[PDB]
Amino acid sequence: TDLPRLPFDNPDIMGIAPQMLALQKEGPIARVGTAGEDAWLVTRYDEVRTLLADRRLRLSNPNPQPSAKSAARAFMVALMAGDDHETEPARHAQMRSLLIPRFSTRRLRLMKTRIEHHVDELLDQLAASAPPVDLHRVLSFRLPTMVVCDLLGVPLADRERFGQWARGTFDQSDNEHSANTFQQVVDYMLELVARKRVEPGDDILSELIAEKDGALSDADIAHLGNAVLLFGYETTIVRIDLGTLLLLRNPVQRAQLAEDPGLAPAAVEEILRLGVGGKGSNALIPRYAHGDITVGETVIRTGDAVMLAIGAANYDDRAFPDGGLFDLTRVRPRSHLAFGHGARHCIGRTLARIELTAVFERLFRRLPDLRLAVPEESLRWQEHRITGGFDEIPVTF
Ligand code: HEM
Ligand SMILES: CC1(C)C[C@H]2C=C(C(=O)O)[C@@H]3COC(=O)[C@]4(CO4)[C@]23C1
Repeated sequence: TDLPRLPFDNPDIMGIAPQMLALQKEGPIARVGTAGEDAWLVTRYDEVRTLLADRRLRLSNPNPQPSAKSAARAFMVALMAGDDHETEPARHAQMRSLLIPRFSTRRLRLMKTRIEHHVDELLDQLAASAPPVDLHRVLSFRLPTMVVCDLLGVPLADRERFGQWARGTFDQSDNEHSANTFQQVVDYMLELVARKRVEPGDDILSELIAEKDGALSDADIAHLGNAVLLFGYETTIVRIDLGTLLLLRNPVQRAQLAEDPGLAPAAVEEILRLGVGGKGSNALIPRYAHGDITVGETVIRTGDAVMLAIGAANYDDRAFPDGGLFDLTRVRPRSHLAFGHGARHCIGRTLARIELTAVFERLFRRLPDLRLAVPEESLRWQEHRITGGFDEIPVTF
C-alpha cells in the first residue's frame, strides 16, 4: 500500500506517465496525493466523459475553508468565472453566451483564408533560412499569436508585447511574477477597450461593446478579452510543437500525410488525442464535487477534489484500439477529450482545429526533409507553467 502522488514521473518526453496507465488498468478511479489537496483521479474514457457532463461536478470550490492555490491557478479560475461558487452558475452562463457568437461561421471562414496564406508565408521564410532553426519561435509561436491579433483587432507587432504573458500569468512557481504579468495584461486590455469604444472594427471587443445596447461595463468586457488573450494562443502553440514531434516519430504516417494532405483533419484529431507532454499535468481537468457522486463502487463526496485525466482517457485502449499508437487511418474514431466535454467544452476548438489543419496540410509537403537538430531527450517540458510546453524546438531541413 503506497498512496500515489501527482505529478507522476514520465521517462519519455511525451505520452502518459507509466503509473497513471497502471492505475487505469486497475480501475477507473483512484485516491491520490498531490502537491496540495488529495484528490480522486479518474483515468478511463467512459468515466471521464460521463463526469465532464455531470452538473454536480464544477470548477468552483464549494468548501467553507478553501485550500490555498497559486496565484497562477487563482487567475485561471477567475478568468473562467469559477472563483465564487455562489455566482458561478449565472456568471459562467453569461461568459459562454457572450463568447460563443464571437466565433461565428462568417468569422471562421475569413480567418481560415488568412491563416492559410500566413502559414504559406511562414514556411517560405523557414525554407529559405539556414538550419539549425528554432521551429517553435518561427512557426509554432507565430501562427496562433497572429490569430489572436486578428481576433482582438490589433497590429501583428503587438504579439511581441503580449507573447509571453500567458506563460508568465500561469507560472505556478512565482506568485509575484504571475501577479505582475497579469497586471500588464489588464492594463493592455483596458487600453484596448478604450480605443475600440471610439475606433471599433471587425473584432471581438468591438462586438462586446455593441452588445445589448452597450450594457456591459468596460471591466466586464476587458475580463472577457483577457480570457481570449490568455487562453487563445499558448495551448495552440503547444499543440503545433507536439504535433510536429509526433509526426517526426511516425515516418510512415508522416509520408502518408505528405502524399495526401486530405489526411490533415484526421492527423489533427490524432495529434490532439496523443499530444501530451512531460508529466502531463496540463492534461488534467480539475473539479470539485458540489453533491455526492458515485463512480463504480466509489463515492465522491460533496467538497472532494477530482482530477479528470483527459490525457490518460485519450490513450484508453477501451475507447481507442491500440490507444498508444498514432494512426491517421482509424475508422470512425471516438471523439477525443482534449477540448473537454460538457458545460465547459472549449469555446475556441473550431478555430484551433482550423489552425492545426492549415499547418499540417503544408508542413511536410513544404519541408520534406524536416527533422530534429538535437536529441529528443534534450527537449525540456516546462512543468512549472500550467500550460507546460517546450521552450524551443531546433530543426534542420
Ligand atoms: C489546441 C488548442 C486548445 C486546446 C487543447 C484547448 C483545450 C481546452 C480545454 C480542455 C478546455 C476545458 C477546461 C475545463 O473544462 O476546465 C478549454 C476551455 C476553454 N478554451 Fe480552449 N483549448 C484550445 C484552444 C483555445 C482557443 C484557440 C481559444 C480561443 C481563442 C480557447 C478558449 C477557451 C475558453 C474561453 C475556454 C473556457 C470555457 C469555459 O470555461 O466555459 N481555447 N480549452
Ligand atoms: C482554459 C485552459 C487553458 C484550457 C485547458 C487546456 C490546458 C492546457 O492544455 O494546458 C489548460 C491546462 O490547465 C487546465 O486546468 C486545463 C485543462 O483544463 C486548461 C485550462
